[PDB]
Amino acid sequence: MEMEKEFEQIDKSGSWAAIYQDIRHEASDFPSRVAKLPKNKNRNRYRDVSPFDHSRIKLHQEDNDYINASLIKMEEAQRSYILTQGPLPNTVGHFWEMVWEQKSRGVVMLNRVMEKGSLKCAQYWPQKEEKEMIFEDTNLKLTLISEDIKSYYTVRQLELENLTTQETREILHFHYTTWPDFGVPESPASFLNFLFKVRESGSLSPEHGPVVVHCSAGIGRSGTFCLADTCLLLMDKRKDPSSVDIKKVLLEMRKFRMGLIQTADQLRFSYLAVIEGAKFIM
Repeated sequence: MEMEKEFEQIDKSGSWAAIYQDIRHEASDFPSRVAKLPKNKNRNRYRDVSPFDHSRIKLHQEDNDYINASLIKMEEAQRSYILTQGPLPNTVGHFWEMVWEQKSRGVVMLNRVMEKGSLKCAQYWPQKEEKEMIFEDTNLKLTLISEDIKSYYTVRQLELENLTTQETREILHFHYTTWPDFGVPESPASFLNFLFKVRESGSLSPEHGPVVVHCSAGIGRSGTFCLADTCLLLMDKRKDPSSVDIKKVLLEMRKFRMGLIQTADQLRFSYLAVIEGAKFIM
């Protein structure tokens, strides 16, 4: 079926929970053996969210190459993304090592450091120009260059320096600050505006390494972001935009990381975002 009318048909019939459970039933299951080794227990935020072995990002280190991060490679859309958990106190150095080694330009953050009274990820970037961060385990330096605070999101320019080689690079930090503590946004308008700002920067483009995107577990809000981007790109590329089947795209993405889209509300919101975004394109 088309998307907008399949949408109303699920609303009127109130079957979002049944649709979403079908997806969960059909989703791929692959091994995640490296993630479950005992030496990696303090590298995982949640015991039920692990990267598949076939698609995990490997650190270029011979001691322990493990990080909780996955490469989602979308062949027809010609887009790649790295989805990862919010960094932990003992993995902030691994996180920036990954950014460096994969040649990423941008980092997309869809959570706040504290939500619901608890810490959802480490304070992994510097908050003042004159107070830079050094990560001694991976030999990197990180400096805040500038910050632009808007009503729904903040953009930061950062400098990352490989202290071994003295090479430097500019990284863009796109921080969506207004997702609600419970549920999903009422309108997709500010989320879509945010996505367009990430696109306009060049961070999603083939001349760079894949964008790194995260929330707390790296599957829910993060899944919404890449599912919406990929679906809109396919609607531009294809002769028949109504042929784009969001459930099929989501199942393709779940071949690369488990659990993408965590609730039926997030699924409905993803439909809404793609339906509204397609118009604005023309």
